[PDB]
Amino acid sequence: LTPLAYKQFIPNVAEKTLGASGRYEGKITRNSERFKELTPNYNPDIIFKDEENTGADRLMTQRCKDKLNALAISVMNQWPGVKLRVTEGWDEDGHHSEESLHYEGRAVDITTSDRDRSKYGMLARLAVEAGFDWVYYESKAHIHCSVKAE
Ligand SMILES: [Ca+2]
Ligand SMILES: [Zn+2]
Repeated sequence: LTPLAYKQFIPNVAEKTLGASGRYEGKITRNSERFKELTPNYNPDIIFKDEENTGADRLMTQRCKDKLNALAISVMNQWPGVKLRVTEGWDEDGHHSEESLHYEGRAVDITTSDRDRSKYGMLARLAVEAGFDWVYYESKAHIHCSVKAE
């Protein structure tokens, strides 16, 4: 269980390559038809910042849900008392560089619920083993994980 290092990513290739999360498919919108592909995650074992208060955070694809929920489990087991925390989910706001998987509900930024920056390296390792298609120690303040489109 070798935690990831700052700026490290597993698998060791570019996020949108085929061996990872795959191709950008197109910004999903509130109104657009694809939007119905998103369902809200109401997992009580997961903490959603939701600074938008829109509930956008909870909105993700099914695969993204699946992996996030597995990760929720292994996080508690790993550090009892602590829970998984999502800081950023689906983006309506448009504050991600063009072609981010956030626009499609396929990517999340996470921390532990206590913001102990020391557990992040390990959090990323758990996200890899929860089955996230690309895991990346994007910042010292959060792990970025994303999933293939299905
Ligand atoms: Ca948020
Ligand atoms: Zn991200």
